[PDB]
Amino acid sequence: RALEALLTVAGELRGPPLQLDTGQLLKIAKRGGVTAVEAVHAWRNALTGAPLNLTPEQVVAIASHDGGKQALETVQRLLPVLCQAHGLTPQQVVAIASHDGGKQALETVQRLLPVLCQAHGLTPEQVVAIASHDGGKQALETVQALLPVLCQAHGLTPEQVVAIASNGGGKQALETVQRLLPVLCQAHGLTPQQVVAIASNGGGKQALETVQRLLPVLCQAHGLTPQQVVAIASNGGGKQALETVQRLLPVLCQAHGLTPQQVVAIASNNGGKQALETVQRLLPVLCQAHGLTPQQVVAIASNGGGKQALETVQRLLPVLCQAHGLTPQQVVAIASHDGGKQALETVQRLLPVLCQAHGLTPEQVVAIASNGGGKQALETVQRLLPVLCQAHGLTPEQVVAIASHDGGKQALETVQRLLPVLCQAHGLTPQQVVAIASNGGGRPALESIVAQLSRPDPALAALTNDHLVALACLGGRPALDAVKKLE
DNA sequence: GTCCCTTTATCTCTCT
DNA sequence: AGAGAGATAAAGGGAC
Repeated sequence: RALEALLTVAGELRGPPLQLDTGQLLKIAKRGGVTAVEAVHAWRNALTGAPLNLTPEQVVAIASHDGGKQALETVQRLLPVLCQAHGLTPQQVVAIASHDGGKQALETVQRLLPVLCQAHGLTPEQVVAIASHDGGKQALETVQALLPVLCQAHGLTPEQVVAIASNGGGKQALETVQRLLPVLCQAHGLTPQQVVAIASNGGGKQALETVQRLLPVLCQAHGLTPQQVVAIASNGGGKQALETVQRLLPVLCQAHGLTPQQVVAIASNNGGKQALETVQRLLPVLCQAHGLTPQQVVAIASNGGGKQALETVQRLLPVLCQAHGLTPQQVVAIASHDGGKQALETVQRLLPVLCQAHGLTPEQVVAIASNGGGKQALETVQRLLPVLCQAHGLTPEQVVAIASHDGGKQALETVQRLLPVLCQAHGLTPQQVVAIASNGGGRPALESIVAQLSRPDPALAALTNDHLVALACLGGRPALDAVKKLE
């Protein structure tokens, strides 16, 4: 019964004004549901046209959530009242709106941002942070409710209260800190800093509780220190991570060899449980079928989704090496980040049309993949490389440089965006723009430079454009912001 | 379906 | 280049 309505709406939504594609409408259907896709079909015009002007990807972002219809409805209602009335940018709104029950988060933002700023001294960016989640309305109401007692009875700072509330089930973590802080500190000598670190993670309640019940056991019985424990607790799925460490402590330090430290290191990211289990399974495989060492595997595993990385190393190692002519060290390198599954996969399916259909080396490609988000890097190269070499006069080595960093996608995009405005309007050369973009944070660096030239902050008008450039190159937005307070 | 929560995976910026 | 920390995205389960 679901397929009928999806096929009915689908290649009518694939046309104007949305131009959506398979994967896109797939994402909507399997999270916002058929209602979401129908609502997108219906209000397709009101969403892209003024005064909303929503980009397609932004629409997709609002719909693909339990409630997407309501989220669209409410965005169309209060997209200008929030901007108009609370100086919010439309992107901030779109960010509040793109979670389960965005309609509540939006309505509650409208209703509470004033008091939360005036009565409790939040900045709009803090309020938007609290609301930008699943059960945002709840987090907001619980900040408004609890912030005075947490600050006054428990000695936390407003910032800490915001950190706790800025995740999944923020309310649960706030109330759990309210309940458990004077026990975690009293009877275990933790600090408010530590209790906040534990709670400032999705499922934070379960993390705090699990710490109260398993710290004495992991520590005073499995030979761990409170520091190692809190370390494990201070990521998402910290309860699962803690319990899994407690089970597998003696089932990995005497079997596979792994040491306590290695265990806690693999347990100290998102899905630490998964990564630990996958390590228990795959460590003897990859070391005696792929030739790898313990150290390498533990590296691949000591990341977020480390499980996915382990399993994709298993799956893709020989084929990438023996066909695509990569080496083990290289592959371990590409995998040793957050998203190495996506990295390895994207290398596998793209190394062809970059080496062949362009002229990239596998080493260049490997360097593009060896940086967190590598997938996005590579894909954005594959799109924007003809654009950037035919219509802007860049050499491939330059594009490869720009993508050879975290935020590569962002870097390259922001290059094509502001490639003539700074070169034509302000007199920068291409090599300058590339030079700026070729670091971590190229996108915000380029953005602050354009934001400088097109309206000189006098403290920085005191420098020649070139100095500005070399400055943006050596430290980006942070350094360009730092060399203004010094005056 | 719509809202809230928890767990898990991915991406981007800053800091040296 | 690594680590830390934020942010965004995906998947699933309880509740009504």
